[PDB]
Amino acid sequence: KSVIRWCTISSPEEKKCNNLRDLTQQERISLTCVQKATYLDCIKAIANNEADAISLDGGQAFEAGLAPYKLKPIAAEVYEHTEGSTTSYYAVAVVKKGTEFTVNDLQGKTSCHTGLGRSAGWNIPIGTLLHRGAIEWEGIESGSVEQAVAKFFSASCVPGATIEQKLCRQCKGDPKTKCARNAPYSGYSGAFHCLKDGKGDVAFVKHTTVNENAPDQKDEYELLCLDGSRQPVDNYKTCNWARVAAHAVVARDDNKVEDIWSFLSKAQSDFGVDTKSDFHLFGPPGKKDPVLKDLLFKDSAIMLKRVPSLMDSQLYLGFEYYSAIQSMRKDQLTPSPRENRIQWCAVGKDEKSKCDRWSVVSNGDVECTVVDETKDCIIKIMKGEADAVALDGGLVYTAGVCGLVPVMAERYDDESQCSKTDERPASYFAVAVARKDSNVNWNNLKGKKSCHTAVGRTAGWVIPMGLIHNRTGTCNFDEYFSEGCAPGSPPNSRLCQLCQGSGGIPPEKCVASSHEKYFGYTGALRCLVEKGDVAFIQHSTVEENTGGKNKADWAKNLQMDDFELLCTDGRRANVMDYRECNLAEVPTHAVVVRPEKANKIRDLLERQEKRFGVNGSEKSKFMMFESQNKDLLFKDLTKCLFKVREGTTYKEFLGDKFYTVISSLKTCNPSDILQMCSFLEGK
Ligand SMILES: C[C@@H]1O[C@H](O)[C@@H](O)[C@H](O)[C@@H]1O
Ligand SMILES: [Fe+3]
Ligand SMILES: [Fe+3]
Repeated sequence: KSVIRWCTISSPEEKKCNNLRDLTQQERISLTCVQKATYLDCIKAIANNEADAISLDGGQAFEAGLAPYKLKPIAAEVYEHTEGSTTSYYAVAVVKKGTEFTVNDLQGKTSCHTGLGRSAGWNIPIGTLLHRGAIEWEGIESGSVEQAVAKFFSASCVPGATIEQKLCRQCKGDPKTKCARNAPYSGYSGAFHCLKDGKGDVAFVKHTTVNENAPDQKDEYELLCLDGSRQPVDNYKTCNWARVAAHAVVARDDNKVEDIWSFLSKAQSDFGVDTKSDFHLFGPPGKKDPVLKDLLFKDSAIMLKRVPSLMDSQLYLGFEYYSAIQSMRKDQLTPSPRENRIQWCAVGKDEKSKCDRWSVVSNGDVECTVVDETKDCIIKIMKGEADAVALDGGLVYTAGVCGLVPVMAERYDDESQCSKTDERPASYFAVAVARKDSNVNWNNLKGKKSCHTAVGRTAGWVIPMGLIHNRTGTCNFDEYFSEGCAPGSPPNSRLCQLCQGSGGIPPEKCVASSHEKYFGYTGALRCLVEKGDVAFIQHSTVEENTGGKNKADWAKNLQMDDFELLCTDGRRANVMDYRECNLAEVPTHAVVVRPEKANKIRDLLERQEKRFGVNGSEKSKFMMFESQNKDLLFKDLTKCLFKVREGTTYKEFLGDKFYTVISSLKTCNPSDILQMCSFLEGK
């Protein structure tokens, strides 16, 4: 058959691996073992098609993902928690009950660490100490990070250290191997016993370490909280140094992946936590020889959660931790450039081009990053490779789930209403549009041809299809009109039928970008005009494409009488009486960013609109809210942009009535990105 090759890192862990192997043979997918010297050798193997997997610490998933390895975290350990047990843990500083020093007197003491470059055992502590000024270190140019740590503590045990002598002084073992990544005083448990045997005044481990090593003697220990205090070991929640991503199984980004999951999945039930076999995949935990704890998988794991395919290590660790690990590899001083020009995310050719113009006009204050899929933006902002993008009400939801917050929102009422008080509401209306001679009524759509802006957007889909999903109570939307068009929709479906494409080289029909013709508010309007019976859209869409407000081969001659609105139920009405005949009133499009960037781009974007707003300084050179009826970067309807009060969550912005429609609706068939974020934002 096909045997998944698992890499190991110690004789003990090797035995472990094989024992499982024997038992995992008659399985569809089988297992095999490959011992190596260090976790780093195992990474190279897998990368060089010599191995197939291995579970790493967060600090090491970060390396596995770096080039030329670029491994992918396919599965994540799960831990016992009260909130709900997910894929994360806590870093604590454990000391002896009775000693008196506070985290503030750590200087001069001795310490015990799990392994160099590990999360709880070194990254959180050292970085936190470098952060607090306790340890002096400006960058790799002020000296090695070890040299500093060794000048802080008197002696320590850092399994993995090779530069500083003192960092191996407190280690127990053979003079030649007492400072290894598998040495006795290594890992969470080793680091604990190191502290136990007086070799250290502190141990940097995870919230469970003291429990899986000396349960009945917990009262003889305390935690060293950040605020200067000491607290009982069971108070890790109100006294830890951080929360990190659980260890993960990393592998090559290829067809195998899927299969391995099969091995680890079958491997779970048969040898899981509730297992009966004399064999355990996870621990079990508790007192025991440190040399036998955390083999292949930490004894504290209780499951393995499959990781959404869109996930890459950098996404996995989170922007803060990932930047921390960076901090200690590169010098600082430098930076400055970058952090003072918004990196706007453009989607499609038409947008980059408009953005390009904005980049030069802003003389540098704005640089652009083109992507093809509007969701690509979100992921680029999460990683920090991008700072901001204005999303439609429906996508703001996903951006929110992904951790991005709405900081600025467009207003459509009056270019002079973004600095309001009582006049607080900012919104627009969704409407169903049809022809004059047309014999289509909202209750005839049982088989008419329809036009949608893009799948997932407020007016062209969420709201419309929402009214169906709420009615029918069904999730299948493709089979409700004989045919229509809604970008981003199933290339081979009734709904892409009416769609026209790009027009040239590589098709591009039904794509969710300006590239596809019927894409967007006016695109749909077109489709109605030349191909369908109904168009779902904004309340001002009709007026924008009529009245010489557009000179496209079609709209060139359009009047807003050759169109009528479809009133929720019953009749039709003048395209002007939308406040009385609309599908719904919705949340205005918004600029979204990382919570920590809110201060900057909300300020730099104010300086910009000032220069290129509806009535701005240099509107002559460039205007942020104009696009040839194609709503590029911002919706043409935008009169100005208003600041969303600091601390506003996406849910509070989208409004409840609306928020409720996307949540459930989005449950019908979640997008790739939405599974990957939900995985991050806890479960
Ligand atoms: C052991 C190595 O495994 C790889 O996956 C295979 O493609 C090669 O045969 C090679 O021998
Ligand atoms: Fe760890
Ligand atoms: Fe919209």
